[PDB]
Amino acid sequence: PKDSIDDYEKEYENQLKEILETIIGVDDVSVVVNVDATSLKVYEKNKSNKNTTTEETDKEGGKRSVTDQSSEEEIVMIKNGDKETPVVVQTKKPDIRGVLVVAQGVDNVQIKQTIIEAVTRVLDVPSHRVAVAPKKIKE
Amino acid sequence: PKDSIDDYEKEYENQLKEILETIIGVDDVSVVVNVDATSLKVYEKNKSNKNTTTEETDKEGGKRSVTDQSSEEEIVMIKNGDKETPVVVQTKKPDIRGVLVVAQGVDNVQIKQTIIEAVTRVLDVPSHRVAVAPKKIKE
Amino acid sequence: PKDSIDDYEKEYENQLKEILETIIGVDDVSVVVNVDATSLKVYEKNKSNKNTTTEETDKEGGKRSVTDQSSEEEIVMIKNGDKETPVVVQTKKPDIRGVLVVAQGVDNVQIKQTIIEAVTRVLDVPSHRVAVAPKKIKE
Amino acid sequence: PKDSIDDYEKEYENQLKEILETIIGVDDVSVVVNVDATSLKVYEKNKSNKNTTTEETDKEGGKRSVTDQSSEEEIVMIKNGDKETPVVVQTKKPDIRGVLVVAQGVDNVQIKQTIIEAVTRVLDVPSHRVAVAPKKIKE
Amino acid sequence: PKDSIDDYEKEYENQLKEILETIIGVDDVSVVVNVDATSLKVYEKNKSNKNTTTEETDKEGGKRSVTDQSSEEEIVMIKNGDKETPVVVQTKKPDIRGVLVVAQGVDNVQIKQTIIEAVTRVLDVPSHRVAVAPKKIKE
Amino acid sequence: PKDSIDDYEKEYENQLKEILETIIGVDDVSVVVNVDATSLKVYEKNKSNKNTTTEETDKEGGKRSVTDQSSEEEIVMIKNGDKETPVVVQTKKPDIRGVLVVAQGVDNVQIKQTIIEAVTRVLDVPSHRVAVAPKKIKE
Repeated sequence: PKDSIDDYEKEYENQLKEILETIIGVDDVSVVVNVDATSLKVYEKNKSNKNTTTEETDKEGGKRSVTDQSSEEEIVMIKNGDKETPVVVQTKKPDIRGVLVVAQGVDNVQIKQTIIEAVTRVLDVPSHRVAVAPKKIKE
Repeated sequence: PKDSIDDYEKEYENQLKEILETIIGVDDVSVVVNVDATSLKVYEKNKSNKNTTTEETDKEGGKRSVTDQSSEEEIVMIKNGDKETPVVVQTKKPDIRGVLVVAQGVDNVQIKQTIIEAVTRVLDVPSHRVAVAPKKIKE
Repeated sequence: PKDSIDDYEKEYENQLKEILETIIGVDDVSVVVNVDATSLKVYEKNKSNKNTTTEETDKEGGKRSVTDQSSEEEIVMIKNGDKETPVVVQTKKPDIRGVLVVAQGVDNVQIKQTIIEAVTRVLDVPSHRVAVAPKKIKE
Repeated sequence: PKDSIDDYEKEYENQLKEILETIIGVDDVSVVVNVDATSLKVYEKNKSNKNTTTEETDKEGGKRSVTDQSSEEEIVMIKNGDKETPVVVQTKKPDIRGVLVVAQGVDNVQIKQTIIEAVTRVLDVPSHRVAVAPKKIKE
Repeated sequence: PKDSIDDYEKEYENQLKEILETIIGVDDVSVVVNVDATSLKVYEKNKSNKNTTTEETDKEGGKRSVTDQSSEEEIVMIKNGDKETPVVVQTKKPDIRGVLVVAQGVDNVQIKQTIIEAVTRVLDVPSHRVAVAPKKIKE
Repeated sequence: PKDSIDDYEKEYENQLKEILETIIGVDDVSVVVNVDATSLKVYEKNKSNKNTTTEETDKEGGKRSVTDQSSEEEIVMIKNGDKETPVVVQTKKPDIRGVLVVAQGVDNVQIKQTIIEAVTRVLDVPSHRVAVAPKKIKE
């Protein structure tokens, strides 16, 4: 349930902290993060796929587009005695939403842009979902 | 579950560290990395494939494209007594997302570009998913 | 699982090391490598293949291409009593991703190009997946 | 598994060594090699093959190509009691990827070309998969 | 498995040696050879073959080629009680890849060409798969 | 297996030796030979054969060739109780590949051509698969 979430966030929350003190800096920070899910399963599937498309033009005009796409999927199930169980392929980690506090920041554009490009590119988080705030406590 | 992840990251985190101190340098570093998954299974499959395509032109015009693609896949299953189990072909390692800290860096373009081309080409990580930061602690 | 991986990498990591000290040189090195998989199975299959293609032109024009390709594959299964098991043909080694450190290097183009052509041609690794770095520790 | 590989490589690695000291020379060498597989099985198969092709031209023009190729294959299976087992025809050795070090070498074109044509023609290894390096240790 | 290979090579390696010292000479030699397989089985088969082809020309033109080729093959199986076993017709020896060292050689064209035509015609080995090297040890 | 081969070769190797000393001569020799197989079985078969061909020409032109060839073969099997076994018609000896050494030879064209025509016509060996070398040991 949730519990395997709470671990993840802090595991993030601490890294950026200990790391981001290590830029110019940027002498201290405090952060928060929001995970959108728990860990994602994946299960194997049999599959069928059909793509039938055509296009036509001619002397007068034949302009036509017919694009057919049909896909069936079916899960796979192990069997032991009476038991029947799905297959486990792999497991993924969830996406992210997060922001920050820092003893110095967006007031200095070059410590502003440094961070955004550092945070987004770590977590695969677009800009509009990440944000930052000037100061922290002491100045 | 996650656990087989945490090992991977550190196994990465330490290598680049111990190695990247060994360039010009670039006298020290600290890093973080994000794995997108756990280890990936692969399972064997029976298969069927049909590609029927044609093209036409003529005196006036015959311009037509008909591209048919049909693919079925089915997994294979071992049998022992009542038991039924899938086949294991091979196993893959996950993709990556990562950044860095270093006692010297992007302020010097030639220690900037050196690294990117070194990191990406190791891990199969495009540039936009990797990023770096100037200084570390002491200067 | 992973374990049969870790052996492979080091088995590589040590060879290039002990060997590459033996060029001009190039008096010392340190390396890292990334394997993309574990050992690959292959399993035997019954097969069916149909290639029906035609082409036409004529006085006015007959220009037509009809290319039909249909392929079915089915795995083979041994039988003992109730048991049913696949056939093992052969086994392959995985592909590679790797880089390097050396006491001398890309600053001297002729020790630069020497290596690339030496590394790629050993491992079947295209250039863009392999990279190198100047110095090592002591100069 | 791998083990039957490791033997092969060394069995190669030692031969070229002991032999290549015996040219002009070329007074010493050190080498490495990469096998792409383990030993390859072959299994017998029943077969069916159909090749139906035609071609036409005429006074105006009949230009047409219809090339039909249909092939079915099926494996053969021995039977003993309940047991069912495949047939073993023969066994093949794997392909190769390799390079070299030598106390003298590509700097002298005539000890350069001598080797390539000697190595490739032994192992059935095209040039682009084989490469060499000047010196070894002592000069 | 491999073992029946290793015998073959040496059985070759020694003959050419002891023999090739016996030309002009050419006072000494050392060699290596690569076998591509183990011994090849052959198994009997029932068979069916159909070749239907036609051709046409006429006053204007009848130019047409219709070439039909259909072949089925099926293996034969002995029967004893429950047992079922294939037939053994004959057995073949494998092809070859090899080269050489000699106390004198390709520098003298007439001891060059003598050998090639001697080696290839023994083993059924085309030239491009066989190669030679000047000197041996002592000169 | 192989063993019935090794006997054959020597049985050849000795004859030509003891015999070829007995020409002009040509005072001594040493030889080698390669057999391509072991002894060949033959098994009886029921059979069916159909050859339907026609041809046409006429006033304008009827030029047509229709050549139909259909052949089925089936093996014969003895029966005793449950047992079933094939028929043995006869047995053949394998083809050959061989060369030679002699105390005198191709330098004298008339002891050159004498031999070729003598060797080939014994063994049914075309020229390109047989070859010879001048001298032997002592001159």
